[PDB]
Amino acid sequence: KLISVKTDVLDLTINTRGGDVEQALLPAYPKELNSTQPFQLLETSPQFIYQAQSGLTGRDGPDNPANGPRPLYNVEKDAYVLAEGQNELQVPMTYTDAAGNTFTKTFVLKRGDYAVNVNYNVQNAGEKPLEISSFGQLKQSITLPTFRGAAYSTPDEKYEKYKFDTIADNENLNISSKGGWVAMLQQYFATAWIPHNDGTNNFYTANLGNGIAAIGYKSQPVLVQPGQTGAMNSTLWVGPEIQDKMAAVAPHLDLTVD
Ligand SMILES: [Ca+2]
Ligand SMILES: [Ca+2]
Ligand SMILES: [Ca+2]
Ligand SMILES: [Ca+2]
Ligand SMILES: [Ca+2]
Repeated sequence: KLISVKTDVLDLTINTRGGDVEQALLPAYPKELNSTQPFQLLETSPQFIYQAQSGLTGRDGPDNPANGPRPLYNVEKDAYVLAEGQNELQVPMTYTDAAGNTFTKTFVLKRGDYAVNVNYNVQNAGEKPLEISSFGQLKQSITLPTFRGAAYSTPDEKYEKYKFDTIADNENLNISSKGGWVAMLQQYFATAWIPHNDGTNNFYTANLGNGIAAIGYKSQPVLVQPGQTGAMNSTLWVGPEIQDKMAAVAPHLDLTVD
């Protein structure tokens, strides 16, 4: 099912199968000049797709399609709203696999903030180590229903654009680095995935077919030992440039809008 997650600046629709962001509205920004309709950044419609996907892949990650269906997470409620007397809104969802292992995925949103934390906890109830990588992917229709396209950053390269035309020509990115981020850009707004780990991340683009481009990251896998709990952290930026907030999330994220 879909759940609604709302703060003062974000209106998100999240699919509990996998935990992808299928729609994102920015209540504070007009859809069009002189409109009071909210700007729609992420969108899933028959004409257009622009989604922020994420999960746990690697050998034992439930979102790895070899491991079975995208995990259908359990939630406490269908609608989450930031309370007047709260600074933070947490949206925890839980999935138990066949073997009894527990996977918790939590979205954390803050008042006035366009950075959404997406964090995982993995409890290993079995007898073998669980090898897990987190991933974040931004996928979008190449042609719409000043630069529009993708970008990324590594500590070394700092800023790089990647054109949708290049992806459509099936020439794709495949680079690995500590730190870094990936993004999709348009005038005034960006979406970006930012891993928070100490490993070597893999950043890539893909042509997903039917005129859909993707950019994403896959983290270096970690091992969660039998009986142990493991944690994986990332941030989704979804909104306009806010220099101060962006700088604390990742170096040079401000270059996406600028
Ligand atoms: Ca299988
Ligand atoms: Ca398996
Ligand atoms: Ca270079
Ligand atoms: Ca460059
Ligand atoms: Ca270059």
